Amino acid sequence: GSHMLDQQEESLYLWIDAHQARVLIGFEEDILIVSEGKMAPFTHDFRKAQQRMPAIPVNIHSMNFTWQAAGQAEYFYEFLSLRSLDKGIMADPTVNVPLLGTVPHKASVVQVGFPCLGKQDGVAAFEVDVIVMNSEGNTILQTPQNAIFFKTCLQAE
Repeated sequence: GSHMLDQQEESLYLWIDAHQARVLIGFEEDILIVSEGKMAPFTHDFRKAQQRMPAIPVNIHSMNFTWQAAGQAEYFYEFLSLRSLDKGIMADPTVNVPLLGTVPHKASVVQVGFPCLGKQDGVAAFEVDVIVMNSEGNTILQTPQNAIFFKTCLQAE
């Protein structure tokens, strides 16, 4: 509470970390989603056929995502959407964290697990959308609705 606009630490960062992409094709590819809350138009590429984001093979059980705040700025998050969309190639996506929480200044990994029901062979889809608020509950950052992935399963029972 202050002079004209001060200079303090940055806003929320969220990227899909490259370590996971190695497990996808032995090649390493990061994808920056949210940089200082100033989110890139990443959602076009995310839902478009990208080299690495949509199509996931049966072999990948889980993906990783990585996020953080800057120094004193812990953002609060809550998962609006995280669910499958298929019928035959049906699965249920899961997260390595609670459905709500905070984004910490500490670069922290969030695994996303994809147990498939192993019934029909093909490619199922799943939706994700997450909102972000300050600790009082005031919404401030919101994922745009299009973040959909595609997980290739085969029959196994």
